[PDB]
Amino acid sequence: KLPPGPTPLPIIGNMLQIDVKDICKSFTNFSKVYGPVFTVYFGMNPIVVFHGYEAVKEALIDNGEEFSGRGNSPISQRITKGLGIISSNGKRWKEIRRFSLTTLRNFGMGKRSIEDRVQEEAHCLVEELRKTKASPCDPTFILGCAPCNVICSVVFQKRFDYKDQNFLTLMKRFNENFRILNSPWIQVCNNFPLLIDCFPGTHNKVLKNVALTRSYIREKVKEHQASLDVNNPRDFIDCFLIKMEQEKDNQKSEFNIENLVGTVADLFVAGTETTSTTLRYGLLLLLKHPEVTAKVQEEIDHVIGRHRSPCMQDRSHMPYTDAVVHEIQRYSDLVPTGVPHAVTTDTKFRNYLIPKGTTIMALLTSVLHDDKEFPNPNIFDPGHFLDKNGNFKKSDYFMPFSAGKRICAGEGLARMELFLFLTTILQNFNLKSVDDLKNLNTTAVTKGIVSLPPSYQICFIPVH
Ligand code: HEM
Ligand SMILES: Cc1c(C)c2c(c(C)c1O)CC[C@](C)(COc1ccc(C[C@H]3SC(=O)NC3=O)cc1)O2
Ligand SMILES: CCCCCCCCCCCCCCCC(=O)O
Repeated sequence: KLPPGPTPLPIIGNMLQIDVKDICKSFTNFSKVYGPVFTVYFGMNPIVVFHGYEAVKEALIDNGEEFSGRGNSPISQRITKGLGIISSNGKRWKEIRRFSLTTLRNFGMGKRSIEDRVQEEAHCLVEELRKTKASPCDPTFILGCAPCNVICSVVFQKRFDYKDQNFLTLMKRFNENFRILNSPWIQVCNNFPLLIDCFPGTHNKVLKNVALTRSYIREKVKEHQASLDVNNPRDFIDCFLIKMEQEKDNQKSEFNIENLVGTVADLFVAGTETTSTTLRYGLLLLLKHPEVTAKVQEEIDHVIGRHRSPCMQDRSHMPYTDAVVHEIQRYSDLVPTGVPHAVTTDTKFRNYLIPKGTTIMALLTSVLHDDKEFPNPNIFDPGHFLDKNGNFKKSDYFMPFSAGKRICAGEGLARMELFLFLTTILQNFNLKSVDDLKNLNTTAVTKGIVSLPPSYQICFIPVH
């Protein structure tokens, strides 16, 4: 007995009842008719949707174990093969994530903290923006390089030089597989697999890129193997290799060259375009909101000064900027529908039974936009994370990284990259818009699984 829901048409479920261009709007509308929990069918597939804090929490958190399964999909399986962390489940998942989480702690991979890799990058970033000579530009590409390089310096050792050819194709490929796989069409194709045949070129293009990336990562892992100094790991690959060596006698062990290549790939996928997007969105919101960028730069000046690059320890003494980064994430609403889950076994939810394997969808956006927890949930306002005395006010409704057992495996890095990149930038540049601010649109183009900020141009004017 699944939760209530629209009546499905025998073969295509409720597909033609939901706008694939903005399926979140469709879901919100269904909740107005069926309530917090409801079932909809994408083709033959039943998807139970959780909408609102009470429901999302009850599911993701209170029943975390049952809801910690990754929502399967033909396209994910063909590419990842159940390998790595993003698309794995059960034991293999539990083990890889557990290892990943620890080797991604600030000092979980050697003498060089992750924070220091981010700072080196935040630095190279401003020196690039510096090169645009205050002229108007589309930050998209340049902003996307930073997050990509962070991941590079987290898994491969040192960062790449922005001009490095290897770095640029390794990036244009992820950016390519991203622009393709984030199309509403993939959602359709995932439920009606036959449709993939209607896209031979695109199909080949993806697998082609997945080939080149994987084989490249594999080249790197051999490099890391030849130079492996077990006493002091340089990066994610050294740590994983070290771990392999230990489980060596075990042929059950998930830690093998297979999961390694996948997990590194997963890291690029899971941490590049997301961060990049929130970054662009963030700069855009700061551009549109001059009064906010000002207090941030005032806080930066008052705590960090003009003779020292910001660091994570400062965030503790910068409640406003903290509220700003949280509001940026709360407004960006990067993944409105959250990433699909799947219950691990027959699961009881209130007066409903959800059969093992059923696909779950916890509407993060419904949390992030709770009109009671965040009055005027649709306006960008740091006050949403600020108390009467200007102190940061954490919220339970802050779920942009999801929640429960499967919450973003890189929340820390994500938040770190956002705080260091944004501050390091505002400390060195002022944001000027090409046109009149009123003409500046900040409404997201919520097509596909990841929302994107509208396109825009910006001038980075170095400060004096
Ligand atoms: C501002 C940027 C980012 C946001 C908003 C974000 C958020 C998310 C979300 C919503 C999920 C899905 C959670 C779920 O299963 O319900 C996720 C998963 C994941 N994220 Fe991120 N992410 C970002 C950056 C990062 C970064 C920088 C890394 C890299 C270390 C990363 C690594 C992962 C991984 C590995 C998973 C899969 C975890 C699993 O399946 O157990 N993320 N993230
Ligand atoms: C590069 C990139 C991709 C391709 C991306 C997403 C992000 C955030 C990315 O940075 C979000 C999900 C989605 C838009 C669609 O769902 C998928 C998520 C991950 C994957 C992993 C595949 S894509 C790739 O180049 N290598 C992989 O292992 C496939 C599909 O894919
Ligand atoms: C194993 C990988 C399989 C990948 C299959 C991808 C199938 C969906 C391809 C969708 C392509 C959409 C192209 C048009 C995009 C647009 O113009 O908006």
